[PDB]
Amino acid sequence: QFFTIENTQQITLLRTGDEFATGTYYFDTNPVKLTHTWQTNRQLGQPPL
Amino acid sequence: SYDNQTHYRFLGDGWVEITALATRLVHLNMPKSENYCRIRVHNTTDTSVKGNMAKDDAHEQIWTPWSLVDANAWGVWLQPSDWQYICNTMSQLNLVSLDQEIFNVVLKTVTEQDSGGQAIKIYNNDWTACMMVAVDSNNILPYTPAANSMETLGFYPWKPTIASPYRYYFCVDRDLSVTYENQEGTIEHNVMGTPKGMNSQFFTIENTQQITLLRTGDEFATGTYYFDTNPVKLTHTWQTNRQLGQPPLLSTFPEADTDAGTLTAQGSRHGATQMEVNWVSEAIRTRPAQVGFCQPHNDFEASRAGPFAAPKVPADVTQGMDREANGSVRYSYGKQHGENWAAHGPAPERYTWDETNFGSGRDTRDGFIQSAPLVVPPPLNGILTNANPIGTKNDIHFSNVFNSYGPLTTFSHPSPVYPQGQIWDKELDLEHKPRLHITAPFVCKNNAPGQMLVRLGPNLTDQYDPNGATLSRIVTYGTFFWKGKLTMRAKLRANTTWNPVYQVSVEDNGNSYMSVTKWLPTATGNMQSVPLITRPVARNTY
Repeated sequence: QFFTIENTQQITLLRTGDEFATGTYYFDTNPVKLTHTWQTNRQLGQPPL
Repeated sequence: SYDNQTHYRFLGDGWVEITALATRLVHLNMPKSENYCRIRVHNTTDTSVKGNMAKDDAHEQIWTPWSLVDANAWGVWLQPSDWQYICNTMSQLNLVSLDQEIFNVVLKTVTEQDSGGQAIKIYNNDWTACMMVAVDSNNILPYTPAANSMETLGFYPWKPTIASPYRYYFCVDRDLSVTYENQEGTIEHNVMGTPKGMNSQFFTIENTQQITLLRTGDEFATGTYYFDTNPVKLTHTWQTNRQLGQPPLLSTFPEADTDAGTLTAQGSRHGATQMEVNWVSEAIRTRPAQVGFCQPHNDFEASRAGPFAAPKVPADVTQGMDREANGSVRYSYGKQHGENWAAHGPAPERYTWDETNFGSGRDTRDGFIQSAPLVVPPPLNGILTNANPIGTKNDIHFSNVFNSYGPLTTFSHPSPVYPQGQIWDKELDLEHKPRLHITAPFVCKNNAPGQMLVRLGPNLTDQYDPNGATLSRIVTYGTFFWKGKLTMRAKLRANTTWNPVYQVSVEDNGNSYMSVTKWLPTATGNMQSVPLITRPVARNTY
C-alpha cells in the first residue's frame, strides 16, 4: 500500500498574505473519571460482623 | 394496613405483572457506639501459621451508629409455594419497580427497678422519643448487601426481625507472605498498615443524607424506584460443543431396541475441522462457538489489600463432581434465613448450590491437550493430561492454572436461589464494567436503589457534660413495621415438547430431598427453608 499526499487530499497553496482554517470537528467519545479507586476483592460490601 | 401476599396479574400475549407485598415487624436497640469507630481487625491467631493464609480476615472497617435495613433477598418477599408456581410456569423474569414504607413506630424505655425486693425490669413507652431515618438515594455511601453476610430481614412473616448495623470498609494496605504446611524459616512479614492520605474516605450519615425524625404517631414512605435491568431465563441448557447443529449422517439402522446404528468412514466422511487430519469426528468437528470454559482452580491473587479467592463463573459440576472447579457456591444461613429451628448450638446450616446450566461445566479428569500437528495416538510427551505435575508439584496440573476464556467463549447467566439468594446489586463505578455479577442476578444498569438506614434518637439524661469522658443516656429501644412493594415482569413458557418436562414437585413424608414435612411446622412450631430448584424446565441453546 503506497499512498500519495497528492492523490488523496485536496492540497491548498498559501502564499505570504494567505491563511487557512479548518472546519469544526465534533468529538464523539466517552468521559474519563478524574478520581482513583482503592477497594479490592477484600473491601466489597458487608464487612464481617 | 398490614399485608404480606403475592398477586399475579395476567395480561395479554402471556405476560404477567407479579406483585410482591411484604410487611414485617422490626426491632432496634440503642447503637452502643455513640460515635463512628474506625476499628481494625487482625487475626494473628491464624495468619501466623505456616499453612494458614486462606483464613486471612485482616482489614479495617468503620463502624457507624446506624443500622441498615436491606430486604435484598427473595426469601423475604415471595412465599415458598409461590416461587414454585413461578419456576414451573414462567420462562423468564425481570425487575420492574420498588416501593417501601414505614409506620407504627413504637419507642419504649426500660427502668430496672425493684432494688428492694430482687431485680425486676419495668417497661413503658415514650412519645417524645424519636427515631431517625434516611435514604442514600444518590448512593454516596458504600454499598453494603445484607445478604452478603445473611443479615437481611426475616424470611418468616409471623416472626419479627432486626436490622444489621451499618459498617463499611476503609483503606489500610495489608500484607502477607506465602507459606505451606510447615516449610522452613519465618512467615517473612505479616504487616498490617496505616491509613494513606490518598485513599482515606470517612463518610457520615449526617453529612450525606437528609435524616427524618419519626416519633410514635409518625410514618415514612419512599418514592417509587424503577428498575432498569435485563431479564433472566428460568430454564436450563444442556447442549455442549458435541450437540451443536447437524448431527453426523447415519448409514446403519438398528435392528432391535438394543443395538445402535453406525456412521460413515471417518476418513471418507464429509464435513470440516480445524485439524490437519484427513478424517472427521464429533470430537474434532468445528462448532459455532465455545460452550463454557476452563477456569483456574483455587486462584488466590493479591493486591495492596491482601490475598483473596478470585471469583469464578458458576457452571455445571459435571460427572467429575468438580465443585471448586466450576465455581459452585456454599452458603451458611441461620434460623431467620432458613435452617431448622430445632437445631442446637450456634452451628449454622450450610448448602452447596451446583448450577444447572449443563453443557457449560467441565470435568478436569478428561481434560487434556495434544501437541503440534495432531497425531492419532498421542505419544507420551506429545500430550499433557490432568496427571502431569507442573512446576515440580504433583497435585498441581494445567487445569488449576489454565484459562480457556476467549472470544468464542459464550455461557449462561447464573440462576438465583430462592431463600438466602440475593436479588439485585449496585454496579461498580468502573470505566469498564464486568460482563456480570455472581452476588446477584440483576444489576442496575444505571443508578441503584438507595440504601435505607435507621437509628434511634439519642435520648439524654439530666446529667450531661460534652467534655465529660463517657456519660449516661436513658435506656431505649424501638419497633416498627415495614411494608414493601415489588413489581416484576415475566412471560409464561410455552409447551412445545411432547414428553412431560421436569417439574419442581414435592413428595410424601420420606427421605426424599423434596419432603413436605421439611416446610411444615413441628409439634412446637419449628421449621426450615430449604433452597429450591430454579429453572426446572429444559430450554435449548441451538
